Amino acid sequence: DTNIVTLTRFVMEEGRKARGTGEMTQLLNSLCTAVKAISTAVRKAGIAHLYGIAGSTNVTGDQVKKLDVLSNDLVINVLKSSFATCVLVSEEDKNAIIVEPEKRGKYVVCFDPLDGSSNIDCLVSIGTIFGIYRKNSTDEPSEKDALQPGRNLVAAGYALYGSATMLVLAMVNGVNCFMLDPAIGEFILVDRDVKIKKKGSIYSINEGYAKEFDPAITEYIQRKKFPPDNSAPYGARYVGSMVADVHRTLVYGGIFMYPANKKSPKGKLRLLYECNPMAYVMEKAGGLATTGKEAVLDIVPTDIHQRAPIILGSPEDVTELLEIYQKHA
Ligand SMILES: O=P(O)(O)OC[C@H]1O[C@](O)(CO)[C@@H](O)[C@@H]1O
Ligand SMILES: [Mg+2]
Ligand SMILES: [Tl+]
Ligand SMILES: [Tl+]
Ligand SMILES: [Tl+]
Ligand SMILES: [Tl+]
Repeated sequence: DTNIVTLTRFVMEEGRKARGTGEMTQLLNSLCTAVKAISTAVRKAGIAHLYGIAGSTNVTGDQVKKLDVLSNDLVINVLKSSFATCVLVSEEDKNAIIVEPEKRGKYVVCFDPLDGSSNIDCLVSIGTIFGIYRKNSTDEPSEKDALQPGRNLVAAGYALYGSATMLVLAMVNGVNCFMLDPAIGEFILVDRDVKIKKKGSIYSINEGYAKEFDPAITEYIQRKKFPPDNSAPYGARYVGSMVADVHRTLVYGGIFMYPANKKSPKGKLRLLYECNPMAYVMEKAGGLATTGKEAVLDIVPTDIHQRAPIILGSPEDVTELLEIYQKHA
């Protein structure tokens, strides 16, 4: 009751040995504030008339929902005022943001201020996704600072605005979940050092693209429905919000897929602020994340809005699909 283990404390205590400036704690503290404000807005969006659109095609293309504008604004201002960042990349901005000299810190943050657009109006779970890099150049901060492989990630995670609000945070030693206590406006640790199961029993994909699927994906789904060894067929789940589907994959095991298809060679999801953060999380929890041909975290991007196919979850499920891709190649 009286010794509340918050995100702040846990992080602080974490690297109490790896000393450091602590701008990471400032950074994460800042992010938490934006997440709380988004959570509150989302929980009353129909009352606050925050459903519907802002109107406009996003980066490569996307409608802008009002909550999208709001959430983007919040995350950018808090990151800026944290004094811990120098370059910001957001799904909503064509170019990377360069923070003014007086507020610069050493971290680069890629984020999705609000992911799961198609699910906003029907009240399904939506979320916020982020990845944080240390700046490694020495020259003036620039968009190039964001074009790093996910492998260089120092911290990544997401806020899930589901039946409860959860902040899932991955760093070099592992994954931990923090749940928002709406009463005191704190993120409290509820799951420590989370590890994904080796094999799950759920598969998650939009089968409405069956006509555009590659034969590897096709064969894999067929094997989930009609197991060659007479084992029970997998259950299917597709919430439609990547944060919800991936979070369930994390805690129940199984696999999540947004693969390349006949119309999308690089898939749909964005590498920098959608695929890489989730890959990292998944990798720190003992899972895998591939395009079907290579590790997502090993891709060196050339576009901050670059797309990538992604398959992730329990290692033995992901490895089974990879085997099918390797067979078809
Ligand atoms: O409607 P589709 O093509 O299945 O897209 C769903 C995906 O799109 C997203 O909203 C991101 O654009 C993800 O949250 C979700 O995984
Ligand atoms: Mg978005
Ligand atoms: Tl968007
Ligand atoms: Tl959105
Ligand atoms: Tl996307
Ligand atoms: Tl997007």
